[PDB]
Amino acid sequence: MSDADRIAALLKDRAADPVTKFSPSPYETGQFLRISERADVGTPQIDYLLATQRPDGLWGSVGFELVPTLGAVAGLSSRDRAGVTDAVARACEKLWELALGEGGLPRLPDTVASEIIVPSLIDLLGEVLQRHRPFPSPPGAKPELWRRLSDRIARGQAIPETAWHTLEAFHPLPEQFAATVTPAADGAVTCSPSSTAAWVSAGASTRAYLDEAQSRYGGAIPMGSSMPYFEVLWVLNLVLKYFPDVPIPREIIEEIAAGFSESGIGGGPGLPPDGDDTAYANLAGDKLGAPTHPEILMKFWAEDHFVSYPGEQTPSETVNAHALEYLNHLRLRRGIAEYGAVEDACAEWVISQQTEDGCWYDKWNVSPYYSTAACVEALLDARKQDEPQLDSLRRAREWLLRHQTDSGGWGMAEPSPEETAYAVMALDLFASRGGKGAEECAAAISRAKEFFKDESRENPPLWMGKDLYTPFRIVEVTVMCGRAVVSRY
Repeated sequence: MSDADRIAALLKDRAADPVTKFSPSPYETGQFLRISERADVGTPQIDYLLATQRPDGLWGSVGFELVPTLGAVAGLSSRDRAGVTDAVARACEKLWELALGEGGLPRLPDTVASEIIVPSLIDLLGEVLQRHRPFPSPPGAKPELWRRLSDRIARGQAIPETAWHTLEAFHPLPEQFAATVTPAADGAVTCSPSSTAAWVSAGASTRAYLDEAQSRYGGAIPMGSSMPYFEVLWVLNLVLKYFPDVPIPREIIEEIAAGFSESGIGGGPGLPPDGDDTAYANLAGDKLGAPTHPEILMKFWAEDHFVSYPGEQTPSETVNAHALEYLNHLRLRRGIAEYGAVEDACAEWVISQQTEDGCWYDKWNVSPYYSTAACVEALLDARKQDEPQLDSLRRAREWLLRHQTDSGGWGMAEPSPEETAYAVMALDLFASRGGKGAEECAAAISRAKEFFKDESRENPPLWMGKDLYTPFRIVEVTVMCGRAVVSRY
């Protein structure tokens, strides 16, 4: 009974249930509890919020605590039961402990709409827990932007469909604005159960969607939904590198082909086209004999770099990695450097985003292991072999070798199978090129054998929505690719 057979089994089941599998979040559970009215269900969410709370009374991963901790307490302050106020009391006591310290509150992580989620919850939760005192004011927190959209909504003036993702920031939603909103063909308002909730509180497809979302895990609410293209393209683009001779469902091919359009493809329907998924639809298309067009990708190109979204506040480093990979593959296969200009420029740009320590980060996943391994696949096959590129790649690898742990794995903090599979993946590409360092890259991988075959550990949430989450299908495949690399050394 093979992993190969398993991926093939995963691929058949993916084509059966196109329902996206993102891990629950205390923020999304925290907002859903507050908003889905008449208490269709309340206690199931409460139980889940108390078990996942951290000993220090907070919620979330170390350095991404505010948005989830505010989300949960808002939920447990709305409308108590056993240990709820104890939770609410100890959570709030540990929040003023930080807002009253050195530098005050740590800057907002660049998690989706932190800029809005955080001001909104503190106004609402200010009046809730102004007590438990002897104000917060996060550095990246833009109340101005929050209050602006607030009164744009009340005037019945349309809002960017990007904020439709986080309507739960506008708690009492006026009806004349709710009538502007249409949910997707699956019942979701812009990929978020708690935003859909806000819409509803102010219907068949949408109830079925919320039925499933309050049932999958016993009450805990999936952090986001409706993103079958994202989780399809990332799975398929790892099956195509580490599992050739596993047969891909046609029905999955046609599914991508359905969502791909003039302006490209988004993470899912209800999202606009983005450079990441367009620059991965293309690549998988190529690898499978589909007629693919770089002309569409150039539409996500700006001056010096490809953009996740044409309106780019802060740019994304994996988008440029994912796009260059496609451009390298096309030049190597087609035999012409048609985008010679963009390749080099995108290569320059990728290099200038590396930190002094040797790794990259990304807008979309918060572990440098995702971003570094992606930037490294792109750079090894980058056409020029400029000293900037090989010195870049030389520092990247060095970083990779020096951060391995006694367990054999790697991690932005505690080691994990997702981040270990990223390092071992990035090492394999080095070992299989040769030269100085290449044999230390392989030894490093042989050492990962123990980490993987060892315990069934858990997957920390490293991906960035409005809070962090595991995209389970994508992480399911990543770890097995790491193992396939591992079980070649």
